[PDB]
Amino acid sequence: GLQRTLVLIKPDAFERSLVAEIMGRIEKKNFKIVSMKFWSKAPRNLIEQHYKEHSEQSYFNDLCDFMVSGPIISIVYEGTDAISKIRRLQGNILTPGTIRGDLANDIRENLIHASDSEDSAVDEISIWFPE
Amino acid sequence: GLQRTLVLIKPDAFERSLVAEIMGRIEKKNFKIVSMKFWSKAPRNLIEQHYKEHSEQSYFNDLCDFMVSGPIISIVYEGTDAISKIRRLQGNILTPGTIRGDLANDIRENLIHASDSEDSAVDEISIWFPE
Amino acid sequence: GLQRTLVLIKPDAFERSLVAEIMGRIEKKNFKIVSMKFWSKAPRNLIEQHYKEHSEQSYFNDLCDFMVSGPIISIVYEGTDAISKIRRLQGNILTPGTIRGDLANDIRENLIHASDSEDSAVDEISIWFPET
Amino acid sequence: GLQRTLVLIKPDAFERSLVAEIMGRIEKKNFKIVSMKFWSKAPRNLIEQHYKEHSEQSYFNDLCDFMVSGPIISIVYEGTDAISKIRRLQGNILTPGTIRGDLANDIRENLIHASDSEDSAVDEISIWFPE
Amino acid sequence: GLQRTLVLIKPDAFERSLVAEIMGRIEKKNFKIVSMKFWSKAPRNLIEQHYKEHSEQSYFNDLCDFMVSGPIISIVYEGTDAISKIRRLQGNILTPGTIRGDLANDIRENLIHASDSEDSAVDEISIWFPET
Amino acid sequence: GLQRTLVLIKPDAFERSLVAEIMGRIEKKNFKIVSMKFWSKAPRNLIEQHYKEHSEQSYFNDLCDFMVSGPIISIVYEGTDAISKIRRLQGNILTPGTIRGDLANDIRENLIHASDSEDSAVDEISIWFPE
Ligand SMILES: O=c1ccn([C@@H]2O[C@H](COP(=O)(O)OP(=O)(O)O)[C@@H](O)[C@H]2O)c(=O)[nH]1
Ligand SMILES: O=c1ccn([C@@H]2O[C@H](COP(=O)(O)OP(=O)(O)O)[C@@H](O)[C@H]2O)c(=O)[nH]1
Ligand SMILES: O=c1ccn([C@@H]2O[C@H](COP(=O)(O)OP(=O)(O)O)[C@@H](O)[C@H]2O)c(=O)[nH]1
Ligand SMILES: O=c1ccn([C@@H]2O[C@H](COP(=O)(O)OP(=O)(O)O)[C@@H](O)[C@H]2O)c(=O)[nH]1
Ligand SMILES: O=c1ccn([C@@H]2O[C@H](COP(=O)(O)OP(=O)(O)O)[C@@H](O)[C@H]2O)c(=O)[nH]1
Ligand SMILES: O=c1ccn([C@@H]2O[C@H](COP(=O)(O)OP(=O)(O)O)[C@@H](O)[C@H]2O)c(=O)[nH]1
Ligand SMILES: [Mg+2]
Ligand SMILES: [Mg+2]
Ligand SMILES: [Mg+2]
Ligand SMILES: [Mg+2]
Ligand SMILES: [Mg+2]
Ligand SMILES: [Mg+2]
Repeated sequence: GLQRTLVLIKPDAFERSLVAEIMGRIEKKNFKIVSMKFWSKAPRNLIEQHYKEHSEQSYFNDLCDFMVSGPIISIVYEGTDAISKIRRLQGNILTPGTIRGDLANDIRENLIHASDSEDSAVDEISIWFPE
Repeated sequence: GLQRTLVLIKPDAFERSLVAEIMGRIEKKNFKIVSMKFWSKAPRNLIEQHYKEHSEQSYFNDLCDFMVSGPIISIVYEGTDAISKIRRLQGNILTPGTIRGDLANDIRENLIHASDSEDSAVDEISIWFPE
Repeated sequence: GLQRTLVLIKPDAFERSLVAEIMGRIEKKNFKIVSMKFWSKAPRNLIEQHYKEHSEQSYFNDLCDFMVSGPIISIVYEGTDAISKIRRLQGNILTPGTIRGDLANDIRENLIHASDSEDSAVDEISIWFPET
Repeated sequence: GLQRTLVLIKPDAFERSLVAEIMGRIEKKNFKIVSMKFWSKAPRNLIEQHYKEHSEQSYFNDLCDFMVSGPIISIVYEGTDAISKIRRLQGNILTPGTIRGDLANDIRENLIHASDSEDSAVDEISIWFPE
Repeated sequence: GLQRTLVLIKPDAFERSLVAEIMGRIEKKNFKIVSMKFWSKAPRNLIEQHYKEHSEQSYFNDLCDFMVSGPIISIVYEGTDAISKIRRLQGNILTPGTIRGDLANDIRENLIHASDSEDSAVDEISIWFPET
Repeated sequence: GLQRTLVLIKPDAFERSLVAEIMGRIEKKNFKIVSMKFWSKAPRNLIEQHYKEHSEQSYFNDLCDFMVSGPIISIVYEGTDAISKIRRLQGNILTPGTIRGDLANDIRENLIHASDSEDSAVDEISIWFPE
């Protein structure tokens, strides 16, 4: 069961003071922080790498600008079935009960990123936590 | 995709002291109050207008009775995709995660009303905020 | 209209201090407590009865050992459609918004039991509150 | 400094649906339930015993009336310095931050009782949990 | 027994999305809303009246500009000893447990106004709800 | 007005899953995270330095053992009057309304450290954040 997954707390969370609300939802589901970094302004290369699959999309530049417009936190979380469960926890802006469902309402500004597969998770954990 | 929708806080919300809890869920999802009005008792006229589409139903008079049995608040909310999102937030007594899902347990006394279409929004806003 | 259903708060709720959290979710949905008992350690035959339909499963022994590993609370809740609505409230660990969806992440240690039918309700009520 | 104290959840807690809110504050401060008992209506005998020290006061019968006007829960709690700490938690309708401070507004209907001394704890526990 | 008092939710509560949080604190203490108005922008003379006793202070102009910088809500609350108890609820930024103690950290932007006496209550109620 | 102060999230917070609850209380008072580190097990020299003034007290060894018995988070917080306000926010295990007042009940295991003066704050910020 045991996996690790990468979470990003996005800048809209810092602006709207939802940082703890978000982290708290994950904690209460019993996932453990295994490593964590605070970035006051994330190095733009890091964000470009992080959203590489998106480099061709029309939202890519606006996206990068946003991800660098305020602080972010990068967290590695550990627990049973972590990648899938934290993804569900993240949710979408349509359906309530989730982080995005309760607290967000934008296609770009949605508070949180969570890895969506075992592969994107190893990759993302290496970008943000090379060590 | 900026919209405006009409929300009623129903008399059972006041009876059960859930007014802030309900307004808070809508506030947390980033919707903004544009107009608001407290009615210690609503004119049955306005209630019957608001529920005109239901005028030929069994529950029609019970519902009107309840709607005037105590205070209500009429709020116009605004934000991206307001009508549909606030409708999901309202949800139903069957789905936990929503206002009715977490807090209500009845076909009639269900805490809240939210416009369900662009047309009923424009119409209901006009009922409650004729000015 | 009105039904009664049986809830068990499991020992992981005590270990994790979530007792109030769970009871509150049911309280905020307007369900009323009609009976309630705190068992610092529930007698094993009560537990085995409660889970009797499960007696031939691979997990049966482990489940009972767990349910006896800490305190539990048994509660009869009353309200409209109590049985099915508290079932929905409990939910499962895959479904955000529910008790298990927000707070549990295990196949066995999942915080709460709730009757799933009218018969299991009637039966489980009698097991934990035989005085009727 | 392990102690045991007796807490009553009063009938106004049930009326106002604050039972979990109250138990939750005591749970969050790390106190553990040692015994608990639900009374749909308490025998006036037990109430009069519990409040024996008040038997000659103006409010004595009103208080007994209220105490039997609806359910109550009697709980024995345990943890370091339980009697005094749970008393502070209970607080009063004047000081926000406590159970009565945040939630109650009356001299009689004040949600909760907590033992105030080592002696009244031993005595009250014996009233409610004679076994 | 019963009193009524005037509460203002200040524009920093809208900016910070704390409107429900603040109103909830007052609601959970069993105070009832008896009147309420949302002002997307309160007329300046209403604000100046409301703070008229403050007209000669160094902060007077800045305060009024602030109070007009966003929406505000005016509310009459009713309950036992409403005036003094909601004052206590509001508290100050030095006192944890109160609205300002937990959520505010500024001399001017402090979320909430509440009447401090029976006379200021009666007067402030008339300013924001002149229809009586 | 503007100061910075050092906060430690102690291991009892990780054990009891109060990490977000604690950080959230500080966030809602409007203080900003300015830097932050997650330590799965803090280097014992760091903790010895951190509690130097205490090196002669009888609790010093038990204290160090505890501070290294689980994870801790070190945070630098910024805001008006930060050192004094976060100290009040931290509080003590007696009086409710605070982090310690609501959530703690031990002389050693009390969830959080907060610097108590402009001097201890520069010092502590340098131990945990040499850069
Ligand atoms: O049209 C879009 C879609 C995506 N995004 C942003 O870029 C990320 C794109 O990844 P994806 O569409 O897969 O969203 P996710 O999987 O994280 O839900 C999202 O988190 C958004 O914040 C955006 O700005 N515009
Ligand atoms: O059988 C019913 C159905 C409706 N209602 C009330 O009338 C409103 C309109 O009914 P509808 O099915 O449209 O509920 P909605 O989900 O739209 O609010 C509901 O909110 C209820 O408060 C009722 O009393 N009995
Ligand atoms: O593989 C399993 C499945 C069940 N359980 C436990 O025993 C109960 C089994 O009943 P069921 O699968 O029907 O779960 P529930 O009805 O409570 O949702 C669960 O709640 C778990 O606590 C278990 O230990 N192992
Ligand atoms: O004037 C009063 C004082 C007391 N009480 C009730 O009787 C209890 C005991 O009074 P006391 O002053 O000891 O209150 P305590 O703070 O100890 O609970 C209180 O909790 C109230 O519920 C009352 O009805 N009227
Ligand atoms: O130096 C000051 C003091 C007051 N205020 C503002 O104006 C009100 C002043 O009234 P008072 O000092 O009596 O505060 P309150 O009675 O609301 O506690 C405060 O709430 C602040 O919003 C200000 O802007 N500067
Ligand atoms: O008798 C004691 C007193 C202190 N402590 C621990 O060591 C720290 C000592 O610092 P101080 O007594 O000044 O506590 P604080 O100022 O942080 O409240 C406390 O946080 C406790 O966690 C302890 O273990 N035993
Ligand atoms: Mg994706
Ligand atoms: Mg409809
Ligand atoms: Mg089953
Ligand atoms: Mg007393
Ligand atoms: Mg004043
Ligand atoms: Mg100190």
